[PDB]
Amino acid sequence: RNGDLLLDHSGAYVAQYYITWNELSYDHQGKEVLTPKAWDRNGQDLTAHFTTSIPLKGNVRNLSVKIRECTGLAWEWWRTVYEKTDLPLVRKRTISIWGTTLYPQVEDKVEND
Repeated sequence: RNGDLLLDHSGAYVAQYYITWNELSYDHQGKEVLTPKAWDRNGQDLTAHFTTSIPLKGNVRNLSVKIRECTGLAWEWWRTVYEKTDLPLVRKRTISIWGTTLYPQVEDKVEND
């Protein structure tokens, strides 16, 4: 079950993503293994306008998407703008964020029709 995770950041604030998942695999004895995987830009400070597409394989399990907005300097405050765990692996999911620092907004769009 191929899938794509599209992210769009148009908000007037610094955002951070934390996207992790497991890949299902079988060893030379053929029993189950879940391999932790993560987006390479996890924890990176991102500012508008930013877009990306993350390809997700059919053996992907335990998809977790965490989106935070940040503030402060040397040390940062954060509050969660979006957070879902064990997201259904669908054909195409688009998560878009926008708005202001004090009023961040988010849309999660699923397409698996």
